[PDB]
Amino acid sequence: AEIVTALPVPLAPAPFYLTADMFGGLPVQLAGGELSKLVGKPVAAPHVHEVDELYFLVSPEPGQARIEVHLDGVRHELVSPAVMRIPAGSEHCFLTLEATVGSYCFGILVG
Amino acid sequence: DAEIVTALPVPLAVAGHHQPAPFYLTADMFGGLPVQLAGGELSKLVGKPVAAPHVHEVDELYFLVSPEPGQARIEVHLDGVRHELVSPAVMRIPAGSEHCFLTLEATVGSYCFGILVG
Ligand SMILES: O=Cc1c[nH]c2ccccc12
Ligand SMILES: [Fe+3]
Ligand SMILES: [Fe+3]
Repeated sequence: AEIVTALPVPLAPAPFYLTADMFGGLPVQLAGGELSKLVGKPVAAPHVHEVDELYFLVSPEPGQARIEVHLDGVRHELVSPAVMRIPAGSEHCFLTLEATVGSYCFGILVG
Repeated sequence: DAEIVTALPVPLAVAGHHQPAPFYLTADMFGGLPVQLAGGELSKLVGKPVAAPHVHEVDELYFLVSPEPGQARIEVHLDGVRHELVSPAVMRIPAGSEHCFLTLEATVGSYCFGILVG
């Protein structure tokens, strides 16, 4: 049985739960984390990937988490649940506006 | 102005499952994805299986996560053998294996996601 438990893995420094090398190779990588601890961050740093990224925002009940996604100088405000595609090349980040305990935003890099 | 999906989850039927499963990524989104991702919050699933044992022709990952390590536990049946997963954990289920899971323990904000890998 193939079980990975040494998780998340820091990668440059974001917490990964799926990496492209696991289990013989994956077509996605998946990072992210619990949002309630991030409601407090006042700033986020724009960045760009060479593959598409999907943001996946979820909370125990719909509507309990809220982020702003800054994409190429446009501010978007999303409420859980929500998925948003960030095209490769695009400058982006998000800030957490609101979150109950056990709200998550995951970033999924699509190979 | 990129693509946002908020009509979620998407209920799809999956073999052996009592009710439609809640999908957040499906294969046709955004021009086509190499994965599908379903699942959700476990705190009201404790003791209650979502499915009879089932088999897919694709690999499935279970991804189990909770606000703190150790707050969620599931039991995966994989071809008659029982495995306990403790958050955080990723388990690969090879295509053709008969399987399902039972939630053993979960706080509010514990999740299990099933990831079907093309
Ligand atoms: O992967 C299947 C799954 C995980 N959580 C739920 C919740 C409800 C139906 C199906 C499922
Ligand atoms: Fe990103
Ligand atoms: Fe399955």
